[PDB]
Amino acid sequence: NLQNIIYNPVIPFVGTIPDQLDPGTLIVIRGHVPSDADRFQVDLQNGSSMKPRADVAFHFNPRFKRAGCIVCNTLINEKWGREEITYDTPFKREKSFEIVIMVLKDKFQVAVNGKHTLLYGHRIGPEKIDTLGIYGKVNIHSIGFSFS
Ligand SMILES: OC[C@H]1O[C@@H](O[C@H]2[C@H](O)[C@@H](O)[C@H](O)O[C@@H]2CO)[C@H](O)[C@@H](O)[C@H]1O
Repeated sequence: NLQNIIYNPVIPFVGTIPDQLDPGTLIVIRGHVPSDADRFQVDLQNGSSMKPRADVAFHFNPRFKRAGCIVCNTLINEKWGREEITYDTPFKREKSFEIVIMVLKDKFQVAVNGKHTLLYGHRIGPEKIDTLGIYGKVNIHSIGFSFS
C-alpha cells in the first residue's frame, strides 16, 4: 500500500524515483507548511542536473503570497511552458497536508487531504520521469509510492 518510504528528508530534496510512473501509480507526500513559507514546489523531473537544469515534466508549486495559489507548468530546455494557475488552494501556513499525485493515462490528478485539487495534462510522457525534487519552504514528513 506504500513502498520506498523516505522520512524527514532535508529540503531541498532530490531523489531517484524507484519504479516507473505508469497509470494508476500514486505519489504520496505528507508535510507541513512553515509559518514563514513563501512557496514550495514538487517537481517530477527527467534527471537531476542543476546546470543546465533538468527538464520538469510536472512542476506543482503552491505559493502563499497574496491570496495564495498553485502554479503548475513544465520546464523543457530551461524554458517554462504555459502556466496553469489554480486559485483555490488547500495549503495554508502552519498547516499539515497529505498530497496524493495520481498518475492517469492522460493527466495527473492531485488531491490534498482527500479532496480534489487540480488536474494537469501530460505534456511529456510520465514514463520518462525518474526524479522527484522538493524545493522551497516546506517540511516533509514522508514520501511514499504505490506503483500500478
Ligand atoms: O511557471 C512556473 C514558474 O513561474 C516562475 O515565475 C513566473 C510566474 O509564476 C508568473 O505567474 C509571473 O507572472 O512571472 C514569473 C516569470 O518567471 C517561477 O520563477 C518559477 O520558479 C516557476 O514557478
